[PDB]
Amino acid sequence: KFNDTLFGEMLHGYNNRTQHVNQGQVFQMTFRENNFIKDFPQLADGLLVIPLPVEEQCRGVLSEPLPDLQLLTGDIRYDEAMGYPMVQQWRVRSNLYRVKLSTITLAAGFTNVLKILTKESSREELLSFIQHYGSHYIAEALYGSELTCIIHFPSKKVQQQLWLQYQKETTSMPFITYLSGLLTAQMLSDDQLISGVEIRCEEKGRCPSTCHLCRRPGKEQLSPTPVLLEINRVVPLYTLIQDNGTKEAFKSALMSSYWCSGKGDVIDDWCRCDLSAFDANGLPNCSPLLQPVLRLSPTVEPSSTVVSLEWVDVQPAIGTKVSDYILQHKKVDTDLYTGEFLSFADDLLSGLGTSCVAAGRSHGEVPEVSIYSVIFKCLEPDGLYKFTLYAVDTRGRHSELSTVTLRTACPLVDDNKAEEIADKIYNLYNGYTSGKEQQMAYNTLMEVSASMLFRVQHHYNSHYEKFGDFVWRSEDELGPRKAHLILRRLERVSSHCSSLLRSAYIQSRVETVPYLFCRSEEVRPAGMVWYSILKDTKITCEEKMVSMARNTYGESKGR
Ligand SMILES: *[C@@H]1O[C@H](CO)[C@@H](O[C@@H]2O[C@H](CO)[C@@H](O[C@@H]3O[C@H](CO[C@H]4O[C@H](CO[C@H]5O[C@H](CO)[C@@H](O)[C@H](O)[C@@H]5O[C@H]5O[C@H](CO)[C@@H](O)[C@H](O)[C@@H]5O)[C@@H](O)[C@H](O[C@H]5O[C@H](CO)[C@@H](O)[C@H](O)[C@@H]5O[C@H]5O[C@H](CO)[C@@H](O)[C@H](O)[C@@H]5O)[C@@H]4O)[C@@H](O)[C@H](O[C@H]4O[C@H](CO)[C@@H](O)[C@H](O)[C@@H]4O[C@H]4O[C@H](CO)[C@@H](O)[C@H](O)[C@@H]4O)[C@@H]3O)[C@H](O)[C@H]2NC(C)=O)[C@H](O)[C@H]1NC(C)=O
Ligand SMILES: O=P(O)(O)O[C@@H]1[C@H](O)[C@H](O)[C@@H](OP(=O)(O)O)[C@H](OP(=O)(O)O)[C@H]1O
Ligand SMILES: *[C@@H]1O[C@H](CO)[C@@H](O)[C@H](O)[C@H]1NC(C)=O
Repeated sequence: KFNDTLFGEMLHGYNNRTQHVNQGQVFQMTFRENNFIKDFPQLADGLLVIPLPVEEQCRGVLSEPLPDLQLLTGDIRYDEAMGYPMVQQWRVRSNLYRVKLSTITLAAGFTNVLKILTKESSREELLSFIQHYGSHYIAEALYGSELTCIIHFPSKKVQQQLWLQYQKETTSMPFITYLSGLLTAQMLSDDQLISGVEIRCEEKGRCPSTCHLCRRPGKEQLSPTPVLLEINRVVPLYTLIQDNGTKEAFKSALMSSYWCSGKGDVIDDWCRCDLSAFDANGLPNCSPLLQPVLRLSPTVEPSSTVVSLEWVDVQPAIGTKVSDYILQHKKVDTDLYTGEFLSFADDLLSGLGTSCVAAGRSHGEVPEVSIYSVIFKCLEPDGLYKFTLYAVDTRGRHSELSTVTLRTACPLVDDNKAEEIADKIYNLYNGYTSGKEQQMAYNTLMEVSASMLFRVQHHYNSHYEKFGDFVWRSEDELGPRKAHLILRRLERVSSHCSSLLRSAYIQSRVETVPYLFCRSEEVRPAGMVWYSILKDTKITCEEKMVSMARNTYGESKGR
C-alpha cells in the first residue's frame, strides 16, 4: 500500500525530468520521536517543520503589467487601436511552513532493491529503478496555501486608466478586489472602461479563515492542511548508494535517462546514441531537438510595414547542438505555399540583407539561454503574413515547425487632409459645370491611397449625405466608370481598417524603439555531414532604432 502522511512528499523521492513527486519511498516514516505542530497529527520522524515569520504570512504581491505572452505565439490577433492584451499577476501566500529533513534512515524496500542492484551493473535495470524511485530526494521545501490570480486586461491603456482610477478612489483595498467589485456590480450597468477585464484564479491549498487577502466568498476554511508550493533543494539519489563502484555506474544511467532519452550514453558535451536510436534519415535521435516557439516581440507592437519576432534557443546544456534556425515568411490572401527562405546563420548574419531584415542574439532570462530575434522593416500595410520557424541541429535534423500569423497595421491617414479633400470634392460637385472640375476631382480621389479614399468617403458622408451619398453623387457628376473605379479602390481596404477608419478621429503618434543588429565576424568551419554550432559563432551586436508611425483611433481626442 501507499504510505501517505503530511510533509509528506519529502520521504518519497523526486524526478527532475518529469517533475513528479511521490516516486517510490526513499526514506522510512516512523513515529517514535514525538513531533507535533498545531492541529495537525503526529509528524513523521526526522523532518523539521519551521513556520515562516509573521511578515511572510498572509502577504500579497501585485506584479507589474506585461503583455500576455500566450497571445503572441500562434495566430496573433488583437485590436490595432487597443494594442497587446495585458496580464497582471496577484499572488497571496498564507499558511507557510519551511520543511527540511534531517536526519532520517533509509527505507526498507529502498535498501532491498539497492542491495541487489549494486552488484548487477545493468543499463535496462538501472532505468527501471529511476522510473520507480525517481532521480532525487527533496531536501528543502516550502508548504502552505497560495492563491495565484491573473487579471486579463484588453489593452495597456485600459489598465493604466483603471490603475489611476483605482489610485484616486483609494487615496485600504487591494487592486484586484477593487476590480472584482466593479466586475460583479456591472450586472447593474453595461459598457464602460471595465468592459473586457477578466480575472482567473488558481489555488494551491485552501485559504485559511484568518487571512483576509486570499478570502474568496465560499471557499474559506478553518486551519487548512498545507500543500507543497516550492521545492527549494534536491539531492541526487546516488548520494545514498554508499559505495564508489555503483554510484558512478548509477550516475551515468541517470544522465542517459535525462539528456539522451534513455537511448544513449553521455560523453562530455554530447550524447553517443546507441543504434538504432537514429531516425528515418539515419541521424542521431536520442537527444531531443525541441520545437522553437516563435513569438512576437513583447516590447515592440507591430506597425504597418514592420514586424519584429523572438524565440528562445532550444539547445540543451548537454546533447543536441543547434547549427541553424530556418525562418520562412509569406504574405497570404494560397496556403501550403513556400515563401522567402532565410537561414539565420547564412542569410541574416552573413549576407546583406539589410535594410529590410535584421537579426540579433541576446542573453535571456537566466544565462545561458539565448534569445534570438529578427525584425522585418519593409513589409506591406494591412497585410496578413505567415512566419514559420524551425531549428537545424549539428547533424542535420529538423525540429518540429512553429508558426506565427499576424497582420500589419492599417496605413497612416492624415485625417485633416481627408476632411479637406472631402470639402474640396463637395464644392466641385456643387460647381457642376466644368470638365476641369470633373477631371481634377477624379484625379485627386485616385492619386491618394485607398485608405485615404475610404476616409474622405467617411468625411463626405458625415457632412453632405442629405444632398447625395459620396458614391451616388460621384456617379452623377463624374460618370460611372470613374465612379466604379473610385468604388473598386475602396474595396482594396480591408474592413478592420474600414472599421477603424470609420472612427471619429485618427491621429498619428510616432514611436521610436531599439532593436539589436548583429553580424557574423567569423565564418565557421563546416563539414559535409556535420556543421558548426550556431551559438559559438562570434558576432558583433549593435543597437539601432526604428521609428514606427501609428494611427491613433478614438471617439474623442482625450486619448
Ligand atoms: C535535473 O537533473 C540533473 C541532476 O544532476 C541535472 O543535470 C545537470 O545539469 C547541469 C546544468 O546543465 C549540468 O552541468 C552542466 O554540464 C555541462 C556539461 O559539462 C560536461 O562537459 C563539458 C564539456 O567540456 C568541453 O570542453 C572541455 C575543455 O575544457 C573538453 O575537455 C571536453 O572534451 C568538452 O568539449 C569537447 O569534447 C570533445 C573533445 O574531447 C568533442 O566532441 C568536442 O570538441 C567537445 O566540444 C565539461 O566542461 C565538463 O567537465 C566538468 O566535469 C569534469 C568531470 O566530469 C571535470 O574534469 C571538469 O574539470 C569539469 O568540471 C569543472 O568545470 C565545469 C565547467 O567550468 C564546472 O561546471 C564544474 O563544476 C567544475 O568546476 C563536463 O564534463 C557544462 O557545459 C555546464 O557548464 C556550463 O554551464 C554552467 C552553468 O551551470 C556554467 O557555470 C559554465 O561556465 C558553462 O557555461 C559555459 O558553457 C556553456 C555551454 O557552451 C555556454 O552556454 C556558456 O555561455 C558558457 O560558455 C554545466 O556544468 C550537469 O552536468 C548535469 N548533471 C547530470 C548528472 O546530468 C538537471 O540540470 C536538473 N534540472 C534542473 C535542476 O532543472
Ligand atoms: O572537432 P571538429 O574539428 O570540429 O570536427 C568533428 C568531426 O566533424 C566529427 O566527425 C564530429 O563527430 P561525428 O561526425 O562522429 O558525429 C564532431 O562532432 P562532435 O564532437 O560534437 O560529435 C566534430 O566536432
Ligand atoms: C510503508 O512503511 C513501512 C514501514 O513501517 C515500510 O516497511 C513499507 O515498505 C512502506 N511501504 C512502501 C510501499 O514502501
